[PDB]
Amino acid sequence: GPLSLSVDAFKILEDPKWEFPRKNLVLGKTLGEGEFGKVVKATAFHLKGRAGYTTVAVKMLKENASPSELRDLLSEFNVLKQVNHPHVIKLYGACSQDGPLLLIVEYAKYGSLRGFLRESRKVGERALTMGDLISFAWQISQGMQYLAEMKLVHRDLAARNILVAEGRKMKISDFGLSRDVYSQGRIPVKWMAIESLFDHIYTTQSDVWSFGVLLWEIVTLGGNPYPGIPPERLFNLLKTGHRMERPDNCSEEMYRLMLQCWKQEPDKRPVFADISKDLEKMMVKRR
Amino acid sequence: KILEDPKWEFPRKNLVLGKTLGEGEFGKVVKATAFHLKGRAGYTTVAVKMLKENASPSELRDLLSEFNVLKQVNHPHVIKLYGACSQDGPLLLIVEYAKYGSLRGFLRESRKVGPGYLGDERALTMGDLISFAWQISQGMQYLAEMKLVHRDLAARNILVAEGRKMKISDFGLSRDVYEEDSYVKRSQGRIPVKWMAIESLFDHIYTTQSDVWSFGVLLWEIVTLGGNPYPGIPPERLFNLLKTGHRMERPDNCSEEMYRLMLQCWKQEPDKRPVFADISKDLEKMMVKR
Ligand SMILES: CO[C@]1(C(=O)N[C@@H](C)c2ccc(-n3cc(F)cn3)nc2)CC[C@@H](c2nc(C)cc(Nc3cc(C)[nH]n3)n2)CC1
Ligand SMILES: CO[C@]1(C(=O)N[C@@H](C)c2ccc(-n3cc(F)cn3)nc2)CC[C@@H](c2nc(C)cc(Nc3cc(C)[nH]n3)n2)CC1
Repeated sequence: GPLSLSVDAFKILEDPKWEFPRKNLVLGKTLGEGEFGKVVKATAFHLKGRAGYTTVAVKMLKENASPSELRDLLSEFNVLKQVNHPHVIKLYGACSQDGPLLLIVEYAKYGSLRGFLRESRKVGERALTMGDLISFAWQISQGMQYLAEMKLVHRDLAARNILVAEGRKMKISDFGLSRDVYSQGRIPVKWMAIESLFDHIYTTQSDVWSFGVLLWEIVTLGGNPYPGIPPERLFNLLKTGHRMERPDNCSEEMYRLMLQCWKQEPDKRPVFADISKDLEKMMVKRR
Repeated sequence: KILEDPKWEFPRKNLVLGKTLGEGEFGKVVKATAFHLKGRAGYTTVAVKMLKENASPSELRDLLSEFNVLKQVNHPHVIKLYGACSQDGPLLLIVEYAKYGSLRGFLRESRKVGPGYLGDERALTMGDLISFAWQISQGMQYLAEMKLVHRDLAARNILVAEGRKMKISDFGLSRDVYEEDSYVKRSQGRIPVKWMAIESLFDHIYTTQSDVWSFGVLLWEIVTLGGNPYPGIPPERLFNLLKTGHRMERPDNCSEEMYRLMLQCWKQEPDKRPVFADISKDLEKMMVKR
């Protein structure tokens, strides 16, 4: 079937460009674990023609992995080969010839955005300003603009899936559900667009909805979307035009931007260029 | 939406939630108590399955589907549904409480907690292990008769109730097969590779005979007292390993007869595997001959 064909392809040593010798990777501490995989910090010797050791993150599966988890890992690898942008997590390669499948990616020293924010606190505890957050959103929007031009739909945009690198640079991560636009879903209900929920449709404009949820997570420094509303009742609330209210410590201009990402009609949402543009304008205008 | 079935709906105010017995990424099982449950006077200890805030539509759909399936099935070795609260908030599924937890959990504890395995409800012999497998085969026999495929048979998905009685659980992945005697779907499954029959892995086909393969894995689990299948082999290696005809070795605690039954469960051709009624008979014969 499709997976056996991808696994067999992958285990062929064909593209030397993305195949990294296992003996030059030294796995370090576990950065984090799910039910079916984990991320581990590592060092890689002579990665991509670089001197000495480069610190990397390594994604791998656990023993109880399903075909679904193996397909998402292989899918992520196949997608990140074609992308390069400063605010998208970089792929360095994979180990496909000795032991388990390992994906080698860019290390971002600070972890997930959601974590980084929940550690934080706002100011006019780690201290962040409105200019900081707007910077964050803008970085993500630039990365999303780039993806949308390559006609990639990310599907899983959320603060849990953005990483924070040195210099507080944002890296969009977790491409295992992405699809090249050019069945029941596995994206959490509370980040999905109404047409995704009712019609199982994903487009860049459903990424723009998810972006509005992610915007809300930023300004609330890691809040949980629609608190006290169970995922199962959200279908109905949204269909009748309820949305999250304007949060505390959030401007009228930011909130408007949010609400527009959540228009029922995908055509009436902004595109990522407009979202970037709004953010560029807010920042010059706050100096 | 979800259509209230009064036969099953339970008053939210009569349910009290306690500790988390365990959790995954998207959901939880919690220990609970239910007042005036299905006629019983007073409180009854039960277990409740529920979603977390990050739930996906697939996870909702699976919880609903476990609810659906459980309404139709009734057997001594299938976990009993009591009801659901599906109206004034989160969907809660109310099921029988099995006090020893999962089978894999229970067996792994008997490695270290005396009197342990011997050849108390904690003293275990090969005869007890044969019986646990037989109870499960009977429950699977009944499910196959009801035209279901479980798909996710594993020691982690069996519960151990008072009297060490086996209860098949975790019906979120089970599917009806009345037309065709198979369930197929185009996308990739969410059952762990190491329990999947070969034709499920390669061809996406699930039948009672792929549940037989998974039962075979479960037998190896049971005889290893909760061992991990294909120890140290990466999951993606199973495609090649299985198609080149390799199978797990006979574990040290296992009779020739028992291992023969396992290997029969893992025949490449699904028609060459025994059916659940044959498996139950094989296990009966083993039990009585000692
Ligand atoms: C959200 O990411 C984390 C997490 O716990 N994820 C869990 C839930 C998770 C689920 C599934 C799988 N899978 C891995 C597979 F191959 C398949 N699934 N791995 C991990 C893991 C890593 C993360 C992290 N922390 C720090 C301090 C640094 C850091 N740097 C990174 C991480 C990366 C990729 N680059 N740089 N990452 C912290 C949380
Ligand atoms: C295999 O089940 C356990 C487990 O950790 N399950 C995890 C992995 C898990 C994953 C997904 C979700 N989801 C729940 C959803 F709604 C959807 N997913 N919940 C839990 C949770 C229950 C279990 C347990 N321990 C003891 C001592 C008793 C006990 N008794 C029970 C349990 C029941 C149902 N009846 N009686 N159960 C321990 C292991």
